[PDB]
Amino acid sequence: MGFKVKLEKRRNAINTCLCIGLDPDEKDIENFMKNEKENNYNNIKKNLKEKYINNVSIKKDILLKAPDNIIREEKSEEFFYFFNHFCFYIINETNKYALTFKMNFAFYIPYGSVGIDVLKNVFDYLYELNIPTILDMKINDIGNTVKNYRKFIFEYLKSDSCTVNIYMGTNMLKDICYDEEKNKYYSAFVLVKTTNPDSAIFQKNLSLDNKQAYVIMAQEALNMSSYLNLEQNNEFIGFVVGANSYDEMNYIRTYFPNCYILSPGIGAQNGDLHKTLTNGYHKSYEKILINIGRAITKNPYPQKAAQMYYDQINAILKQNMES
Amino acid sequence: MGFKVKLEKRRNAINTCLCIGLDPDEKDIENFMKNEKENNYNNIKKNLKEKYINNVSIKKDILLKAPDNIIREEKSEEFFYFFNHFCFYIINETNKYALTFKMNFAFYIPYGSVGIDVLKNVFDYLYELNIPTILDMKINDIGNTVKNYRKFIFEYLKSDSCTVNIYMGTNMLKDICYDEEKNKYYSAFVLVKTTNPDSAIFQKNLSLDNKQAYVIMAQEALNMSSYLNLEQNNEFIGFVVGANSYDEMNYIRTYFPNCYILSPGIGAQNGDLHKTLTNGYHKSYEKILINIGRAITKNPYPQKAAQMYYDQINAILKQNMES
Repeated sequence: MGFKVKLEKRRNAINTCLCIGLDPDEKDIENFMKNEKENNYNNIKKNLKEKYINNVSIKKDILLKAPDNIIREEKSEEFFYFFNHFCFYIINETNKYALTFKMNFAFYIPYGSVGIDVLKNVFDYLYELNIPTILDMKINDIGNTVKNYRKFIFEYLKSDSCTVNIYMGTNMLKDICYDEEKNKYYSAFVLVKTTNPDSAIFQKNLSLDNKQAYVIMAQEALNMSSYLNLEQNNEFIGFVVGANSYDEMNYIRTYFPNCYILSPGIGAQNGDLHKTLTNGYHKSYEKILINIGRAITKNPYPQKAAQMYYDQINAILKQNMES
Repeated sequence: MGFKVKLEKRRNAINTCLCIGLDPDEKDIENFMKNEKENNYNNIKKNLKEKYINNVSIKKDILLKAPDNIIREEKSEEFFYFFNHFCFYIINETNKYALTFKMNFAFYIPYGSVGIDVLKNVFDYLYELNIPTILDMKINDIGNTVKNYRKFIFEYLKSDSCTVNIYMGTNMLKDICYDEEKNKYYSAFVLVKTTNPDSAIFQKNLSLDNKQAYVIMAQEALNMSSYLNLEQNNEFIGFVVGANSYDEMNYIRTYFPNCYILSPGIGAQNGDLHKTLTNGYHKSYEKILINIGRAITKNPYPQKAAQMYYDQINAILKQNMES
């Protein structure tokens, strides 16, 4: 029942490795409110039709209220309402093409508690729909402090996985991916520092070898995975590998053959999708999640945007399968 | 008016470099509620006497209500009330001995929005008292994403500084310590990976040199400080250097003579205070902040605990001054 089965199960259903980034900025939210006011709130109306909205934890009866009724009667919940309703809109619109959804914590906290009420309900809504989640939060602190994040992420939000920054040492992973008291196991993706690689000569001259360094770190993280018995519990520790780091991606997929990789970077005005996916390719292609965010969420037609990226990944997977 | 003047000003007033860590766990909060119920709520009563409590942003009139009246009438705000009131209690009790207060974000988020309403008000209360703040949150992400944290930390909380994890690259610092639009400058402490140092031989054998590596990173961060004009704006970028890393601390203070250092690690059952402070010593001793948390906040007499640590730092500063 780990994340590993969650991923394989849904892989067999929708046959993609597309990861949809839900990173709603202040502009997006304002822009949604504006368009919905100007369009007789048709997307919020679409959202209210859906049954799961009745299953979220926080101010359910505010979200359930009519949008006209919100501005007149609840001018104090207007931001909450439109924030929370924009994430629903992206979710309802694009979920059929999503292997997973990844939420960056950063976008949810700069307004105070209120973005955190919405993050909860976003994770509530996605758990009700049984779509695999990643919380991108890049957690990092000492073992006893990091237990707080484990609770927030895996117990409050009930996320399947998160991202982690283990620069300071791998041993924090023991207190994120494992809960001794409750005998529970969780999955994480660790950040790997990847090169330019035109900057490689400067590192040699500095006597640094960034390549030895990230492989050493990589191994320590898989060493932790095995020590924590995560695989036998259907969980894993994988890598966050930048989309344009073609060298590291290839090297990693090669020297750690069955590791899980999450690859951010591709957008509308940059990124070679085939190149990234091919370098990180695995027959079990849930092991190479391709994150697209803004190219979908800021496109005036998110579902079509999502459909296009799904279609592009389809064709690359087909090419790679025929190897 | 930067943090640098803030620090120097208060240094001249209370003459310490003691940093008090306010990291309230679930146990602490429960324990406070229990003791206050059993003691006729004398500390909450003490807290309500104080004038600044009238200046916080979130559910002021819940915090202002009588503690008997909370359990009877507001059983849903009971956790908020006792959480928020325990931080006030530690603050009122120990602030005279504190150069700065450092709050770890981790302790405030695992219950959802509610800990974040309290973090706000904790930062509100400390801004009203004009005590220098650090938010320990170890932020790390790409430049455009990290702008969200800048907003949360420096604009919503109005913190003087934060901690940052720059493993993935120094250039994120441009979007945390500097706001081009508003021409504003902020201070940060970056994490430095320090050795055992019995583990040094293993790194040599791995061809790693962790010492070259953190000094290189260190320089890149001060390079960013100068590029961002933070000094001329009374801000800085300093280092988080573990208390027991006597080697790195000495090396850093030596080779980067006037950098700002924040040193966590010392507690009741470990740490040599004199050794850490002496290794990192600067005549302008706000440049070597010594963080004590649990040894104060979990001690049944926090102010006495705080007074003792203040007194111990006093004596070490005296010894170092007479060099």
